Amino acid sequence: ARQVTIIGAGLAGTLVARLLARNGWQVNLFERRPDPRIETGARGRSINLALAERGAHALRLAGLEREVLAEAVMMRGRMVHVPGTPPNLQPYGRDDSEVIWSINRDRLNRILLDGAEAAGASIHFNLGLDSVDFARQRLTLSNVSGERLEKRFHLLIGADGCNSAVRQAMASVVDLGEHLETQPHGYKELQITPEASAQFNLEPNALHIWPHGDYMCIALPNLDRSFTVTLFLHHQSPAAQPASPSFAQLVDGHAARRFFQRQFPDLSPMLDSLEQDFEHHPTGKLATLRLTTWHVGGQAVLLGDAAHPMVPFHGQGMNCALEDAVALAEHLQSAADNASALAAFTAQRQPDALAIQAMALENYVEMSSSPTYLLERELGQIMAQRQPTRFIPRYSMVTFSRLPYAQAMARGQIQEQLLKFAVANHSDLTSINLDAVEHEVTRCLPPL
Ligand SMILES: Cc1cc2nc3c(=O)[nH]c(=O)nc-3n(C[C@H](O)[C@H](O)[C@H](O)COP(=O)(O)OP(=O)(O)OC[C@H]3O[C@@H](n4cnc5c(N)ncnc54)[C@H](O)[C@@H]3O)c2cc1C
Ligand SMILES: [Cl-]
Repeated sequence: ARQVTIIGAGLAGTLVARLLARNGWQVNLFERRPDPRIETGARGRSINLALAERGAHALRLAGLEREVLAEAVMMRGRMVHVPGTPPNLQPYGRDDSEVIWSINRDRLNRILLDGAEAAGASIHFNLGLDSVDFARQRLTLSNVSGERLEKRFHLLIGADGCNSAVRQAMASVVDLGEHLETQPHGYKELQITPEASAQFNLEPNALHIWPHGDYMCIALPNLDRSFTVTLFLHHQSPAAQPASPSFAQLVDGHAARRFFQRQFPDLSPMLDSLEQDFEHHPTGKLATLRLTTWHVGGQAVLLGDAAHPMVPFHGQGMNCALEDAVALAEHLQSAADNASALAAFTAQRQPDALAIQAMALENYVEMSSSPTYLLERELGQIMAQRQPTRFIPRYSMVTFSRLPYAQAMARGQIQEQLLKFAVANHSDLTSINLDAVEHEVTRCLPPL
């Protein structure tokens, strides 16, 4: 039986552990944090995420989709809150087949942990990877106190998140060709109680957005009708605009309250613990990191956030990591040797990871901030009705299909240019020749 060591019992790490163990691999998984299934007196984490077709299909192959969706809230559409006008639901698709699921992160992690152990994997908690000696095939782990433990390894999988210790150890034996692009936005997690959401009639089966240009708020529902709110705001005010809002200008919780009362007046009354949450929850950091190399021969490989950190403006990070886990287990199972598998996995997944990283950065302007946009959207809806197998909106290709990310991006660019050109010198749809646009659709877009 083939042997494998995995670092990180997160979302990608636990899924890949189950897929390999059920195929007869001898699997050992190491996690820095304690086992979350061991109940303590401490408060549970209220963090949630948007699960789409890519992530759901990966769970379906693993035999875990039913268990996960049993505790997921259906999001049928987007609820945009702009002051003055009441919110109106913008449905994602034709029916409840085209939806996104809101799931508690800790609940998903516990289901995955149970799944990896049921398949035969051994999980070791309270052990963080410190360093790797590739030539001697040994690694060093330690608990929070710093007490060290050495282990021999054969194949190493880096599923240890955006600040990966496996990636740091690899950078010493190979040039990874790393390119980091910092993000000016920070984030803060806040809460809406079940009592407050019900009092203010906040729709439970939708994803909520409070757009405000350079900054914004999003809210995802929980099973108990509570909501997890995320504020996206610049860490620092720029030199060009010194008076602009930023985290630096929000010295305490009282400062945060006055800011919300002024910029988000319909959201502020729903945030009862705004002051406490602002001061106790730390500000998170965002970035895009691109690597030319994801592996070291047949010895080590990276996947998920360890391989491709991305901005969270498309809700596809977890979805991508689960898709990576399926591809890695498939390559390792059927290759001539581990070196061949790691090279082929890297070649297949790298162009897709670059495509989703670029699409996530582009999606920020869509969520946070036109007469020309509405005409393009109207013509795009008609083209999708005439040719539903050729004209599929980019958001729909990413979120509701398994088309490779690079293909979704390429087809999306063809459609965006087709719509832009068609409306360019026209006041309204009555002056636009619909059959001529349809001809461009059939000429430039093959059926799927
Ligand atoms: C604000 C925000 C919102 C998001 N919303 C969404 C969303 O709606 N939909 C979506 O698809 N994605 C979303 N994402 C992205 C998503 O959270 C991540 O992409 C995903 O968790 C990555 O999975 P992973 O397994 O690669 O890493 P992780 O889930 O981060 O797991 C890494 C694991 O490794 C462990 N670890 C770290 N270092 C070590 C070490 N040295 N030794 C041992 N163990 C270690 C960690 O404790 C952790 O358990 C969001 C991200 C952010 C920041
Ligand atoms: Cl994301």
